[PDB]
This record gives sequence, C-alpha cells and structure tokens, in this order.
Amino acid sequence: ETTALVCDNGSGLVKAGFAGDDAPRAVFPSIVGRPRHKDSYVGDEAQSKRGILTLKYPIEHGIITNWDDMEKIWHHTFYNELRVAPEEHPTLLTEAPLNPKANREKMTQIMFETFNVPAMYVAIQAVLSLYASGRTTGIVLDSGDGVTHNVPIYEGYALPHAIMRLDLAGRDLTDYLMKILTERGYSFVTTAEREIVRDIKEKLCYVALDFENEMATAASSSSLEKSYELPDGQVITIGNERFRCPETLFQPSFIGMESAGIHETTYNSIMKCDIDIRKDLYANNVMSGGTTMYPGIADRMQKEITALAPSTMKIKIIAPPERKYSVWIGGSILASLSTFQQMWITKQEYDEAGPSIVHR
Amino acid sequence: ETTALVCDNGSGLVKAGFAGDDAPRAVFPSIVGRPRHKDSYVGDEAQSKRGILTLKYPIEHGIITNWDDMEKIWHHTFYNELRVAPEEHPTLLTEAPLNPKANREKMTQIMFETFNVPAMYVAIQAVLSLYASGRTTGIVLDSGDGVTHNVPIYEGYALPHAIMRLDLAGRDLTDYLMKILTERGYSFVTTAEREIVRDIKEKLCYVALDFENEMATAASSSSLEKSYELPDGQVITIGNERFRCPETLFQPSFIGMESAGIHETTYNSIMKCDIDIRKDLYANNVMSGGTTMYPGIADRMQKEITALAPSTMKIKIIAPPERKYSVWIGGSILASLSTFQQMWITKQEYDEAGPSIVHR
Ligand SMILES: CO[C@H]([C@H](C)/C=C/N(C)CO)[C@@H](C)C(=O)CC[C@H](C)[C@H](C[C@@H]1OC(=O)C[C@@H](OC(N)O)C[C@H](C)C[C@H](O)[C@H](C)[C@@H](OC)c2coc(n2)-c2coc(n2)-c2coc(n2)/C=C/C[C@H](OC)[C@H]1C)OC
Ligand SMILES: CO[C@H]([C@H](C)/C=C/N(C)CO)[C@@H](C)C(=O)CC[C@H](C)[C@H](C[C@@H]1OC(=O)C[C@@H](OC(N)O)C[C@H](C)C[C@H](O)[C@H](C)[C@@H](OC)c2coc(n2)-c2coc(n2)-c2coc(n2)/C=C/C[C@H](OC)[C@H]1C)OC
Ligand SMILES: Nc1ncnc2c1ncn2[C@@H]1O[C@H](COP(=O)(O)OP(=O)(O)OP(=O)(O)O)[C@@H](O)[C@H]1O
Ligand SMILES: Nc1ncnc2c1ncn2[C@@H]1O[C@H](COP(=O)(O)OP(=O)(O)OP(=O)(O)O)[C@@H](O)[C@H]1O
Ligand SMILES: [Ca+2]
Ligand SMILES: [Ca+2]
Repeated sequence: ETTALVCDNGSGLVKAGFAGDDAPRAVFPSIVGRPRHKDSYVGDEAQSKRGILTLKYPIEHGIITNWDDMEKIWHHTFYNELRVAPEEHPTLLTEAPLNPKANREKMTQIMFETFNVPAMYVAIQAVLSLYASGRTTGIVLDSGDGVTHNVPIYEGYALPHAIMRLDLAGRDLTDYLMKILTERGYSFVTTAEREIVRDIKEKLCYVALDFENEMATAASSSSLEKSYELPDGQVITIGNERFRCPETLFQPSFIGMESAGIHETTYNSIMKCDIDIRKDLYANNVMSGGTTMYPGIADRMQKEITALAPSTMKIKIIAPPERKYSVWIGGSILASLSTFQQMWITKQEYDEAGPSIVHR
Repeated sequence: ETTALVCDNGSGLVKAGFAGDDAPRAVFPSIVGRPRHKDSYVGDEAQSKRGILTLKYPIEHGIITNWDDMEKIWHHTFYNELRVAPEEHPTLLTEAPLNPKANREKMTQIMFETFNVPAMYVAIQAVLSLYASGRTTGIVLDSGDGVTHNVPIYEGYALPHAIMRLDLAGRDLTDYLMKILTERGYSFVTTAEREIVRDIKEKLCYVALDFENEMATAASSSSLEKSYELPDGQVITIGNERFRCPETLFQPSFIGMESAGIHETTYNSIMKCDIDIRKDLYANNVMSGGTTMYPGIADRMQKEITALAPSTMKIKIIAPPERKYSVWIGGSILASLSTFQQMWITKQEYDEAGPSIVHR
C-alpha cells in the first residue's frame, strides 16, 4: 500500500527513488551552494550559480561530514526530485562501510526529528550491491567518486574486520587526468574544465590487461591513440593517458600514495576472512560503482587475483552492466521484500529508545 | 679500495670493464653457441664454430629473453674477459628503457644467487649516456644494433611516460644493405657475407642532409660513388645505397614499417613532456649508440627538429665522438662517484627483502 523511498548518498552523486523501481528516478550532484553575500542551492543549480556561491560537498570519502548541508540535500531530494512528503514513506538510507556509530545515529535523528519519517533503515552500500547481483555471500569492490572499499559478505552480512579501504576514487582519477593534460600544454583548471576532463575519462580511458606491454605499444605506435573534440572545436589526442589514468587504481603511487592497489586490497580482504569461506569469496567478486566502469577492469582483476591466489582456486569477477546504480538497486529490492517489512525502525521505536536503536 | 664492474648488455655487443676507466676493456658479440650434437661457447669463438653450433642472441631489441644463455654471457664476461671473481666486486648492470619489472628482478636474482655479487645496481642505458655527456637534464636518442629509443631525462631521471621506441636499428640497416646489394647481382647471405656488408655500412654509408637532393645528385652524376674491395679482390661500387640505407632511420617505410622516423619520435617525446621543460630538452639532444655514428646524422636531426619545433626554439644536437660507448662510460662514471656508494643494493638487503628491492 505505502511505497518506501531509497536514497543512496554518495560523495559525488545522490541516487534516489522508490523501492521496487529498477533505477533511481533522481541522480544529481552532492553539492550545496550558499550565497557568498534563497539561503541555499543544491546540485546542478548550485553549480550553475558557482560564480556567486560557495560550493560544498557534505559527504567526504563516503562519510557525511556537514550535517546542515546534508539536511538540504535530503530536503531537495524529497520535495523537489521526488515530490513526496517524507512523513508518508518509510525511508531506506545508505552508508559507507566503517561509518562511525555516532554518524548513523545522527542520520537517524535527522530523518525522524526533522523530516518526521514513519520508519527508516540504514544499510551498507556494498552489501546492497551484492544483493543486486542476486547473492548474499561474496566480496564486493565498491569504487565511486570519493572512496574505494573491499567488503566481504557472508550469509547477508558484512564482515567488518576484513573490510579494506583505499582513499582514492573517481575524483582523484579525474584530478590526475587534469594534471597530466595540463602539463602537456592544455589548461584544465576551472570546474567547467573539470567537467570536460571527467567526460574524457569516462569516454576514452580503459584498464590495460598488461600495463607494461601497453606502455610499450603506446611508445612504438599510435594504434592506441584517440581524439576528443573540446567545446571550442579544438582537438586533443591522448595515447597512454587513456590507461595510465585508471592504472592508478592498481598503482596508487602514481598520485603519491603508499597504499595498496585494488587488486591487493581485494586479496588482503579475502585473506583476513575465515579460511573456510575464501573459496566462495574468490568465486564471487562483485564490482560496484562508477569507477569500476572502465573497459578492461574485470579481466585485469581476474589476472591479478589469479597471480596472488593459490593455483587451484576458481576466481570469478562479476561486473554487471548497471553497476553505476547497483547500490541503489540493491536497496530498492531489499526495501520491497516482504521479509524486510519487520526490519524497519519505526517512529514509535525511536520515541521509545534512542537513536541507538538503529544499530541493526 | 674495491673496484666496481660495469657491464652494458646490448643486443649486438656486450661492453664490460671497471668503474673509473675511460673505455670498456671488453667488447664482444652477444652470442651463445651450443653444440648441435664444452656445452656452450660465447662471442667470437661461437661465431668461429658456427658450422657445428646453434647460435643464439639472448638479448632481443635490448630486452633479455633467454636467461640460460645470458648467464653464460655474464660468466664469460667475468671469468674470461675481465678475469675477476664476481663475488668481490659491486656490479652495475644496464637495461633498456621500458624493461619490465619482472625482467629486472630476474637479473637481480641471477647476480646475487648465481654469481654471488656483494652488491649491484641496474641503470637505464640512455640515462647513462646523458651522464657521460656531463648532463642530468636532456633527451637522448639511443640507437644500437637491435632497438632505438628516445628517452627524455629531467634532473637525473628518465620520464617513462614520454619514452618513444622504434623497433629498428643497426641489424635492420645491415639486412637492408644486404638485400639491396643482392638484388644488384651480388650475393650477400651467409654470416661471413653479413660481416662484409656491416663493414660496408660502417665505412661508406652516411645520412643525407636533404634526401631528395641527394637522390637527384646520384641520378645525374657519379660524384657520390665509392668503391669497396671484397676479400676475394672483387670490387663493388655503391652510390645512392650509401645514404638510402641509413635514411631508413628517418623513413621506416623503406623496410615496410609504418612507424615514425627518429626525428618524429624525438619531437613526439619532447611533446609528451611537461611544456615547462621542453626548452631544455630541445637544447640538449644527445645521441648515443653505434647506429648514430653515420656522418651527417646530427645536421640532419638539427634540420628536421627545427622544421617541427616552434621557430624561436634553440635546438642543439650533441653527438660525442665516443658515443659507441657512451652508455658504458656513463656507468663507469656513476659507479665511481662517492655520492653513488650508498645507492648499491647489497647482498644483505637482497637477503632481507626480495628481488623487488631493485626498483631504484
Ligand atoms: C531480509 O534481509 C536480510 C537481512 C535481514 C538484511 C541484512 N542486511 C540489510 C544487512 O546487512 C538479507 C540477508 C537478505 O535476505 C537479502 C536478500 C536480497 C535483497 C536478495 C533477495 C532476492 O533478490 C535478488 O536475488 C535480486 C536479483 O533478482 C533475481 N531474481 O535474481 C537481481 C538480479 C540478479 C538482477 C536484477 O533483476 C536487475 C539489476 C534488474 O532486472 C531488470 C532489476 C532492476 O531493478 C530490479 N531488478 C528490482 C527492483 O526491485 C526488484 N528487482 C525486486 C523486488 O523484489 C524482487 N525483485 C524479487 C524477487 C525475489 C528475489 O529472489 C530471487 C529475492 C529473494 O537476495 C540476493
Ligand atoms: C648519484 O646519482 C644520481 C642518482 C642517485 C641516480 C639516478 N639514476 C641512476 C638514475 O636513473 C644522479 C642524478 C647523478 O647525480 C648523476 C651524476 C652523473 C653521473 C654526472 C656526474 C658528473 O660527471 C660528469 O659530469 C661526466 C663528465 O665529466 C665532466 N667533468 O664534465 C664527462 C665529460 C663530459 C666527458 C668525459 O670526460 C669523456 C667521455 C672522457 O674523458 C676523457 C671520459 C672517459 O671516461 C671518463 N671520462 C670517466 C670515467 O670515470 C670518470 N670519467 C669519472 C669518475 O668520476 C669523475 N669522472 C668525475 C668528475 C665529477 C663530475 O663533475 C663534473 C660528476 C659530478 O653528472 C653529469
Ligand atoms: N564510464 C565511466 N568510466 C569511468 N568512471 C566513471 C564512468 N561513469 C562514471 N564514472 C565515475 O564514477 C563516479 C561516480 O560513481 P558513484 O556514483 O558510484 O560514486 P559516489 O557513490 O558518488 O561516490 P562514493 O561511492 O565514493 O561515495 C564519478 O567519479 C564518475 O566520474
Ligand atoms: N661507424 C658506424 N656507422 C654505422 N653504424 C655503426 C658504426 N659503428 C657501429 N655501428 C653499428 O652499431 C651497432 C652496435 O651499436 P651498439 O653497441 O650501441 O648496439 P647494442 O647496444 O649492441 O644494441 P642495442 O642498444 O640495440 O641493444 C651495430 O649494428 C653496428 O653495425
Ligand atoms: Ca557510492
Ligand atoms: Ca645498447
């Protein structure tokens, strides 16, 4: 009878819609603009007025850090993007792996006390992605605009002790591509120019199967070169930039980070898990998030994990075509399930206990 | 107190000696002979017994590809050419640009585990050549018997993203000269006959300043003709063959290759480098390797880069007279430097970590 809302709060993009739908109805930037001199603006409007506004990202590395601006994002999501009255819909919110308890309580408080929701729930993003692939056991690589995680999941639940995190994602890859092209004589600095580079990244970048062979090919021929036309009609051609950019995921030292690459964090996560469930994890590597959209990434992961894993182990990388929205879809499904309707944290329950009722 | 060894492993010739000396004491062919029916032979001995041996080149296009035969080359280098005991000398080895990491680890393993060296180091050949010219910033064209590279170098370090490679060098030029003379009625096929053509190439070939004017001169007069006496007393005269041969460096289509010429790869390398350091690269083009020994090559490069580069740019091609051995000399110097003695990878360090300690 009543429709649940699903809201996936990302570092770069907010994905929102109605439980049961196959895609989010709303997808907009996680930005809040406030007049340097309406007291606030959200998303594309905030960016269109950037010349007179101070732009802020309320979610950093997947964690909400500015609560006033986050209320404005949720307000815009409910009233403008979805045109619902939040007091009439159970609302499923998503959170990043390793989100502090206090942070989850604050989300719970805002939903109940500011938006007056009748019931709500907070789910881990990576766990939702797994569900969206039809599995309750597996290991997810979730890479977005702000953070990357490996989350091993067993019988529906994440194993927090074996979660690995890499503070490097899409925004950093875009920054790196901006920096490379700029050194080459072009100038990509403004936010307008950042949107151009983001588009170049999404359209022309790919993950090399063998980075070293690819660099050799690029050095000895132009067979890997692609051309991109800028808005002013000017043309820019890239070669090894196409794959050096996402290679950073596997070699964080490319941007001065000492961290392990996504292939190593994947193997390390599995290796922190119970020896008796590793077989199932190796066989169920699910990729999720926009930064896993690079052509070649699955084959490259397959190759890297195979080299680290014992020789007899069956390795399988699942990379669904709708993985830009896997998290949201996982939430739409869960929130639709008959079994799940007893899991909602009700307003009455919140009024009874405190925000600490939310800890699952 | 202890003398370091320098060993420069080329596709055609091995150059080896002692750090501090002004030239390699040993220079011999990179060949290993194994009896079709001593289990092995190296260099000039292998070639003298070619009629009953299978000859193999363990380094192809500057990259080591046969490790068993390479051990034999190093063994011969240490024990026979230099008459040293490798366990008493730090040893500096050279590698080609874009050498795979795994390849460098295998060299490291052999040096420590098979020859028991006390300490060693692997340096990029082109970078050494630059050092031998008294510079830590510049762009080197390195052309030998098996491969050609452009390596831009800034404050002592190669910029791997802007390295260009041309899979064409001296061996291919010799092959081309063999093929041309053979079509002309002569027969140059055997390895003995290849040595004759190599000698003709080295003695009589040159790079034309203007290829098209030179072809016209050759067509309308005999003023460019030179005569060469074969071992049997027979005389062969060449005209446009003298400069058509090395022209291949600038026009790879002469041997059916779609690749860019050495002038284009030079400009392209500079253009992949930071715009703010190009001025310094244009002003510091160093030539290195035997295939850069052709009379006329510097003036021709000067002319070609000038035509591609912006009109106000100062272009300078440095072609040292000892450039057959620039790489080795650069290594002799580095390995002698007081500053460099802390850079050696020690046996203890190798025993501590793995072969991966070698990545500079
Ligand atoms: C009750 O929740 C518990 C536990 C209490 C919670 C724990 N946490 C929250 C934890 O941390 C939890 C362990 C649990 O059971 C999770 C169950 C998962 C959500 C999930 C459930 C199953 O759910 C699933 O297995 C999901 C898969 O469905 C099937 N049949 O395989 C998804 C497909 C692989 C791909 C999509 O179809 C594809 C992406 C696309 O298809 C066009 C699609 C787009 O939107 C949707 N599908 C969609 C939107 O809503 C729905 N689908 C939907 C709503 O109901 C259904 N689908 C129904 C079918 C029933 C499924 O049976 C196969 C369903 C049982 O299991 C993988
Ligand atoms: C410490 O190494 C770092 C870094 C850690 C390493 C990085 N990589 C390895 C990187 O990828 C690196 C950045 C670095 O500093 C490189 C330094 C270079 C090797 C080089 C060093 C200089 O070294 C140089 O600048 C080299 C030049 O010397 C001078 N004075 O100009 C060479 C001449 C131009 C030509 C030769 O004289 C000529 C070919 C011939 O002369 C008859 C000759 C033949 O053999 C030799 N010379 C010879 C053999 O050993 C030596 N010379 C020798 C040993 O010590 C010296 N020379 C000494 C003089 C000191 C130089 O000062 C001018 C010396 C400081 O700089 C161009
Ligand atoms: N085809 C593509 N190729 C590469 N990257 C892409 C592609 N499409 C989108 N992206 C990148 O994915 C990111 C958005 O993904 P997503 O919406 O999953 O992240 P998010 O949830 O906002 O951030 P996070 O999960 O880090 O908090 C952006 O950085 C975007 O540039
Ligand atoms: N005077 C000369 N003119 C032209 N070519 C020459 C001359 N002297 C030597 N060569 C050529 O240079 C090559 C040897 O140069 P070098 O020793 O620098 O190469 P390498 O290091 O063995 O090979 P690579 O660097 O490709 O692995 C041979 O092909 C030889 O014919
Ligand atoms: Ca996300
Ligand atoms: Ca060489």
